[PDB]
Amino acid sequence: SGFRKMAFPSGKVEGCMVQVTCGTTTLNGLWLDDVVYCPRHVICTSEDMLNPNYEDLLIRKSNHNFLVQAGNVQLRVIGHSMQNCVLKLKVDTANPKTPKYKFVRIQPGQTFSVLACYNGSPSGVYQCAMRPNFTIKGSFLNGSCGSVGFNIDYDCVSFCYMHHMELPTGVHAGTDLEGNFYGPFVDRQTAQAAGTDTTITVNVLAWLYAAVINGDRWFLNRFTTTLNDFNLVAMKYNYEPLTQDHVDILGPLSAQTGIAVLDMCASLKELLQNGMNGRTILGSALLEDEFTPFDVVRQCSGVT
Amino acid sequence: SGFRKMAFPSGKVEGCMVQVTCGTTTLNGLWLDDVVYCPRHVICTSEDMLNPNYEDLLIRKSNHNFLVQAGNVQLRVIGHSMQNCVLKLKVDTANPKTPKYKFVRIQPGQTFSVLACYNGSPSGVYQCAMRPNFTIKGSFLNGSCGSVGFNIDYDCVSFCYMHHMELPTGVHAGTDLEGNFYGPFVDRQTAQAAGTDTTITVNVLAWLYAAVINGDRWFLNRFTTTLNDFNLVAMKYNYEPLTQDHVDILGPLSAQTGIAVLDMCASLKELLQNGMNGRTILGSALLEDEFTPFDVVRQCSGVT
Ligand SMILES: COc1ccc(N(Cc2cccc(Cl)c2)C(=O)Cn2nnc3ccccc32)cc1
Ligand SMILES: COc1ccc(N(Cc2cccc(Cl)c2)C(=O)Cn2nnc3ccccc32)cc1
Repeated sequence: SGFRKMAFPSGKVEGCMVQVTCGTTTLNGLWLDDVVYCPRHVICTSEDMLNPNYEDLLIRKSNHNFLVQAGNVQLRVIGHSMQNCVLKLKVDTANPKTPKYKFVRIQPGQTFSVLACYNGSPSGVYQCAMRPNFTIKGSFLNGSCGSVGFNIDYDCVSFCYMHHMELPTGVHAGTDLEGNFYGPFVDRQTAQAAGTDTTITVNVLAWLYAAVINGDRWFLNRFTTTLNDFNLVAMKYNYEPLTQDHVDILGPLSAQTGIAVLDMCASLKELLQNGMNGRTILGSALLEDEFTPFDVVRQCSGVT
Repeated sequence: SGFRKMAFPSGKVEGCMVQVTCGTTTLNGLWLDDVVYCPRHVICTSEDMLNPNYEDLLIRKSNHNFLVQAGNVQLRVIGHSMQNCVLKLKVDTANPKTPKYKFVRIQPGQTFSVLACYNGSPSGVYQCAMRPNFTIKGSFLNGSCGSVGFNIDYDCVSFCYMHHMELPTGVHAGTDLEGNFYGPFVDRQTAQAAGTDTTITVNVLAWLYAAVINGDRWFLNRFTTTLNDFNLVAMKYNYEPLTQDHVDILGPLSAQTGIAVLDMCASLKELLQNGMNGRTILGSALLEDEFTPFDVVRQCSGVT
């Protein structure tokens, strides 16, 4: 028993982190096979970030200008290309520690682990979610760019995120491993405001199911609701609308606990309207939305 | 910016996890050099746990009864010994992935990362604290025993915890790597109740300093207090007494922010007395105590 904000074991990704330096800018790169992926803003100075012309800046760079260091050994760059907002640096040596991997573009509400890195060296690992406004609430300092987000399915790492920037509001933005930003963000230091950070309803419900499984049941009530009635309350509280797809996804947790999805919705509706009254659920005084229904089943079943 | 409950990168510890089976009991072991460390209750059945005589149960076991599997390859056991509540299984092969390591016995209030494992395979990593009542609030299912807690200082892993059991109350108990339990717990399925789970005051103050560094400053007030006055409030709220040693430990955070330790204590005193009023600090609606002052400096400085 017990329910924690758990990250995936990071070893497979640690074996892929490298340092990439271009001129006076140093950030992290991801070395998979004979390619090193990193943010294209490695070619920029802090001044260039105000209005960068990446194509023009990149013309002035040659393979020997991209310094890639894996541990304490230098990798030889034999090609470079820009794909969307990432650079792919072809090196002459395949990473011997390349795990089985996929590049996946995640949907908002999905969770992943981030291995925060500086100078190609891992500092820590934490679990987070892609917000509905396409930002992430991470922990990134200057130099963390190129740190990646991933999920693991047994021995296959699905990379979903590469860190690019911090918005003036303190939230984070980045790309998938094809270099396409999540949401409307651009790699330019300009006025970019995030939209409404709504709560991921299906995740809150999954976490309420984890609470029941792990003993916290005080919030269960004698009520039920409908999807339309629940959604009227969800709209009022800036919660994402719950769909029949979400209800279906919560089926296995509903079956395990014997609590119908709409009954759990009615419990959530009362928590929104009445608050917690100074009580906690799974050690939290707010409704947690960074656990997907798949995370709840995975953690509650012990998938390795 | 941003502040997350970050765990240490787990790769160095992943390279040490093995499966240990004795009879019909399977749990995890830690393979360092030519020794595999695991809970001595690997020799027990569920029935034996009610009243085990470990010395007598161990007499009936020989080296060939301890099956140790590292990945998909079997390790040869050439010796076994019981040290306190752990078994040390000497194997004929040194772990080639043995990191630089130390065994450390931590004090209550100190934090560490846990690599939850099942069948010698890592499932996840999370950060937690040794509670003042010597329990941990982890996420452990049956089969997780022998999963370890650790801290990393650059390339040296300091192992501090090995998981042994779940108390009837849902909290966790275990030993250091010398096999001595933290607190008064014993490896017997009996009435063992945890004492008061007080809040780690020095950690809450460190986390308030992290909040100021990372932008959340609403809770800062125009007051100050003394250690004795603060402690009268801390006692009332089941917070650990703050000592001059704690004030000294918070010195660097006080210097960085320009907020005197006793002024931050007065802010904490008002938060205890008035509550949060529906507001949050670093995304939390309660005062977080699982970050030490060293964790705050480490995360806010980007130590790798
Ligand atoms: C090459 O020199 C720089 C210099 C600065 C950046 N910027 C600014 C920027 C850049 C494009 C967009 C926005 Cl909204 C903002 C970053 O956000 C990079 N970054 N990422 N996580 C951080 C955490 C703390 C501080 C800086 C952090 C990027 C490149
Ligand atoms: C060899 O067979 C068993 C069988 C059971 C246990 N017990 C019971 C016990 C044992 C000594 C003390 C207490 Cl208070 C309680 C455990 O607590 C082991 N364990 N650890 N984390 C768990 C999470 C969920 C379920 C079980 C979990 C140990 C050995």
